[PDB]
Amino acid sequence: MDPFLVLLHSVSSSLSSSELTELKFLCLGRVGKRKLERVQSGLDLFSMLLEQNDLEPGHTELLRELLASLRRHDLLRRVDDFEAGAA
Amino acid sequence: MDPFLVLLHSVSSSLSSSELTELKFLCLGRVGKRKLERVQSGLDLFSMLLEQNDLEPGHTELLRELLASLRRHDLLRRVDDFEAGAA
Amino acid sequence: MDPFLVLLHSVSSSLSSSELTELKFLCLGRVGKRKLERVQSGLDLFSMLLEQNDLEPGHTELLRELLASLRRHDLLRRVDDFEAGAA
Amino acid sequence: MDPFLVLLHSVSSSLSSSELTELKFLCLGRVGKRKLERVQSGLDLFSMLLEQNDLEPGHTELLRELLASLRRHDLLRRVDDFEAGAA
Amino acid sequence: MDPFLVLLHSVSSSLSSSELTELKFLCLGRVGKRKLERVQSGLDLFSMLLEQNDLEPGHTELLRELLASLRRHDLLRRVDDFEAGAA
Amino acid sequence: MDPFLVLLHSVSSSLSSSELTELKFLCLGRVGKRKLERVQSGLDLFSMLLEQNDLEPGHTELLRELLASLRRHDLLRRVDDFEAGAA
Amino acid sequence: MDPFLVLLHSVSSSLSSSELTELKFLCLGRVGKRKLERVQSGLDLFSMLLEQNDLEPGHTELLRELLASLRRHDLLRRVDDFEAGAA
Amino acid sequence: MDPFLVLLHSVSSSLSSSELTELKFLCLGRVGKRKLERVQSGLDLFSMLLEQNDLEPGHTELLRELLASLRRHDLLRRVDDFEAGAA
Amino acid sequence: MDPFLVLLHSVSSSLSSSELTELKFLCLGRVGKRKLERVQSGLDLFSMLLEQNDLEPGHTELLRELLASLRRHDLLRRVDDFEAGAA
Amino acid sequence: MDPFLVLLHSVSSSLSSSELTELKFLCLGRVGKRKLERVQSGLDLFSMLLEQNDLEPGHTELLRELLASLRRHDLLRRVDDFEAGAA
Amino acid sequence: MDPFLVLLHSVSSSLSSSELTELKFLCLGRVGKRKLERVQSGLDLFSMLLEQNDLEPGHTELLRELLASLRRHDLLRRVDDFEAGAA
Amino acid sequence: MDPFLVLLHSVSSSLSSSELTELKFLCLGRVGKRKLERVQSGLDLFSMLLEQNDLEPGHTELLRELLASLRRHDLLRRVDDFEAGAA
Amino acid sequence: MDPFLVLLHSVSSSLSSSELTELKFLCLGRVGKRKLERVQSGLDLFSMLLEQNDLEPGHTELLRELLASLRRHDLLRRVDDFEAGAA
Amino acid sequence: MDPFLVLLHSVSSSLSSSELTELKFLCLGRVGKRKLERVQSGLDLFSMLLEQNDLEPGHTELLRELLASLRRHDLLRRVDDFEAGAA
Amino acid sequence: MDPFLVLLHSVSSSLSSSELTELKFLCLGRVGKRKLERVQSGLDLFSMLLEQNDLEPGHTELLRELLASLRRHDLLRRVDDFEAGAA
Repeated sequence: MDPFLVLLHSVSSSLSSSELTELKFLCLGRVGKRKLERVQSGLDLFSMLLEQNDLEPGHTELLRELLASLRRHDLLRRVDDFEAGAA
Repeated sequence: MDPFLVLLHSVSSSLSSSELTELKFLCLGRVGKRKLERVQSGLDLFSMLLEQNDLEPGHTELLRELLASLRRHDLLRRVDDFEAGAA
Repeated sequence: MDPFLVLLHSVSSSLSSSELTELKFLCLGRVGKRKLERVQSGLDLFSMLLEQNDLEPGHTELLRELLASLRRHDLLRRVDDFEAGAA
Repeated sequence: MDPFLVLLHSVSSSLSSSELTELKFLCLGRVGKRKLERVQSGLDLFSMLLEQNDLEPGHTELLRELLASLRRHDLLRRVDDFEAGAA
Repeated sequence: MDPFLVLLHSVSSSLSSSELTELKFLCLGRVGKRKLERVQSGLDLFSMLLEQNDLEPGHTELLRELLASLRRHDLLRRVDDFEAGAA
Repeated sequence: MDPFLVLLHSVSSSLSSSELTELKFLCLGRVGKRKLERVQSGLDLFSMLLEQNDLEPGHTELLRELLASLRRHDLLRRVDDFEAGAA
Repeated sequence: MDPFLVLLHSVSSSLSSSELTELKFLCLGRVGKRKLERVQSGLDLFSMLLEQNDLEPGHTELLRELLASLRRHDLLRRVDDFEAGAA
Repeated sequence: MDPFLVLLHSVSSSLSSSELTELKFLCLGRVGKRKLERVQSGLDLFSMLLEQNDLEPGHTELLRELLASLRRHDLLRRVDDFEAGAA
Repeated sequence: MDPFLVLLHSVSSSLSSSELTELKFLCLGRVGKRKLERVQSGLDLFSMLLEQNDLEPGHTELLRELLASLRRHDLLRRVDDFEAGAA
Repeated sequence: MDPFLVLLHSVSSSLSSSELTELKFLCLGRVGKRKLERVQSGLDLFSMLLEQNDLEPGHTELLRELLASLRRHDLLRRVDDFEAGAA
Repeated sequence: MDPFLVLLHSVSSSLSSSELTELKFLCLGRVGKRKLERVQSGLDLFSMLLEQNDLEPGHTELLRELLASLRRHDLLRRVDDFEAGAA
Repeated sequence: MDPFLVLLHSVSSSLSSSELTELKFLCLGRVGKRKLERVQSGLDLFSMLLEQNDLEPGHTELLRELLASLRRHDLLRRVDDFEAGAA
Repeated sequence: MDPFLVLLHSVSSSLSSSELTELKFLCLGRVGKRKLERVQSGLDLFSMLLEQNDLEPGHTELLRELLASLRRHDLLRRVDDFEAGAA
Repeated sequence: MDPFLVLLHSVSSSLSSSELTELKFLCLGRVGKRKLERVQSGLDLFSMLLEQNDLEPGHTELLRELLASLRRHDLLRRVDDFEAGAA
Repeated sequence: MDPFLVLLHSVSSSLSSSELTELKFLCLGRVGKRKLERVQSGLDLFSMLLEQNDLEPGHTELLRELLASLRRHDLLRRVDDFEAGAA
């Protein structure tokens, strides 16, 4: 079980439909419209960002910036715990 | 007809929308946000708690604690009658 | 025209979406989740129960128990008229 | 046009919101809370009582008892005229 | 443009949500519950009544009886003008 | 152009997906499951019933019984006009 | 770019879901139910009417009659400008 | 920014709920009941009147007549300033 | 280039899979099942009808009857233009 | 049952609508307007503050400051009892 | 993280449903009705305006004009800070 | 806890309904009628004035002028103490 | 890598399913129905238009006209940049 | 009947489409994209994992880890009963 | 085992059917239609490109350009690792 994929699954399980709509707006210039139209969960968006090398196990700035815009400091703490054991 | 499922159906039929909102707040750390967003009746919440082994036919403490917070002692008596025949 | 199938069609036409959700909860231990996810009408559920021998033209106790939980005594009278001519 | 349904519509059109609140209290043990929460007119309550066989074209005692508690003897006379032509 | 369908569209445009609820109660024994649950406008109800032959261009008694219960004598005059040119 | 096949095509063009699902339930004991799984229009079902001699140009009782269960008296009138010229 | 098809696209872009439901009711006797069930935009309905020769670049009476029933005199002006250059 | 739409927004922001009720009564024969039931601001009513060609940037008599009935001569002066620059 | 074969190719290019299924049902008694099972385009069906002398350059009634059942009056106009030059 | 969530539920059950309006004003710079518009109980506001890390089981200063502004010293005593057992 | 998209997200989070209704009225002639019917947040409207080149990172007049009509001078200051760093 | 918001809450708690009516008259040309109709406390009015930049933590002249018209020199002293610590 | 084919791929990746349906309606008289039924992406439609010589690297009017009907001025700018380097 | 294959069939029958999507995300680095695109049931995924030696009758850690992420402790009990008889 | 052929097999196993359709469009002028019609996997397309000398172990520009259009930077990293050991 890849620890990074279990972290991304937990973040996706703690988000609502309104929060997903805000994350799809902040990724307007990174992901195309036809692809963003197939996103119905955080896992869909996270998969596309990993394939484009926007999100990587050792590079998580984009994730931290998106969670700060949603004002979710509880989910930002889970990312910190990951980097502390993945150090 | 499983007696436990008929008990849970009666409790769900005796609750209002305000009471459901209070039960979804008390289960913030047990059930995730994306799942709690799909709860529109006590039956939705009860199904998720049974799958997580929080509620079982022979373990009903969590239910009794939630009904005591709603101050519903009439519904707590129905639980007692169940355990008396399921003894 | 099988009289039993015309009875089950009339009962399905007299039920709402809220009532269907209550019937799918009371059949949690009889039908699996992947199959219950495809139920969008009483006819879907009734078909699965006939194939499992839970509902039969000469055995209707499960149906009578489900209608008593919905508190539908008008639909229970239609079942009685069936058994009186199917006697 | 079913004469019984035209009678029940006239009784519902002659009642106020205070009178509806009194009728929902007198039906506390006959109808569940989640269902009574959706009642915004006499027609809503009458529909539920017909489905439970509490009110029938040939059995109107419960209706006559509820109207006597509201002290509405004018509406009780309309019920009498119905039974005199439905005799 | 079928004159009967333009008449039914005008009647539907002159009714409120309270009036629609009263018309769905008076049609309890003519239309089933699962179908009446999909009615959100007079046009939905009128379509079902035409398919059951309850409403026809040359038979409008049921319509006139429903409008007399809503006490809408202005809309009953529009029906009269129709039969006078459809004579 | 066989008049019977033009009648069956008109009936199939006047039915919805919900109505087709009800007709496939009423034919549970006449047609097998593997075959009923390939039915996506009234024409598919009608073809199978003609090959089994359930529907014939001079025997239309099964059709009239299925349309009476859907409460489609407008489509039952089209069948009557057929038998009046096919007399 | 066929001017008639650009006109029909503009009219479809200026209509709501309530207005589409009213247009599908006024076309009950022109288009069958199975086909009307696939209409999710004015463009779907307009395509079917062109194939049946109900709407043509040189015959627009049916369109003008449907827009007058929706009471859309702004969209009726766009049709006039078309016939003035297509004269 | 269309100057006419900024004028109509200012007039809507200077009206109360009592004034809106008076304007919906004076438009009884111009707008249908089902549509007037969705009006909760002057902007809702103004949008419907523009689509029916009752209000236009170069025809404002109906607006001036409605404001004279509310006895609002301050808002009638704002309309005058508009026509003086839109001359 | 035989003009009749160019007409039949144009009609086949203007039809959908749903329309082809309706044409194969209307030809149930003219073409056998094993042969109708190989039809994947209008050209397949047209070839079989020409070999059976059902369709001929100087006899097009069957074609006109099939297009009238599909309610395709645009394609019926193309047949008329053919007979006007093949006169 | 998380003791912190039972404390927050008791505080929410001891507040009125006027008190909630005062708490939403004191949180103007902490929570956005679109989110504060969905607050209809103390539980709604408390959930948002927990997700932003403003309220935590081991950090309750913001809560104590809000209750001191409402001048509710009875509810401040309940917070003290919590920290005394959660010590 | 595109600074322009973070600005537009903050403006959308500081607006109410009444304010959104006013912005959809002021954009009546810029965006069609069928598209404006899908707008449930400022982000929906902003996305459509960016695709039509009405709003651009280096052209923000339309935004400043809409915020001046809502009389939101606090949100107009946030736009100024953006242009000062995007200079 | 923003000190400015605690000051405005104290001023609102020291005012009566007669005083609020006088403050809504003195703000006739600053706030529109439809918005002033929703003001039921000083906090409602203060929120609107902050969004219009009429009241700011470093600009309090409008507040001091309104309190001098109510002849409330006790509340003007509380404003002075604020500016002395916010210096 | 043909620059024209990379441009057409980018335009197809920036379109939704609703936009594709509008483009298939505007190409009703250019492409046949049986072929338009196989279009599930802009790339499918673009391939057919290139083979018919409707779209060419040195003739892009039809593309510019279709994008102006979708009101996509952002995608029209990408076409301009192409012709500026393909000059 | 291999007991391990009957266990895996029961687990697949107790899962929904949302749960399957979560399991396909957690297996991103174990199974390729072209193969994961053919997974429409738990049985499809389980077959691929058995062929790669990720799941074996005597090694079930990966299964237990995936069920713990779905928070399905009821299905984890069925795995325990298997190892107790397969001991 | 030729290292180049193992690289091309891994890239083909990491692509979906939508991605294959995009790659067949970008190779419209390099491969003929009759041959492109037989492509059902990346391996089919790669074989044809090797035979035409478009792809070679020491020339991989075309591959890198196609993967950049699919925006697959993860698969472009695998190509880099190949050239680093094949140096």
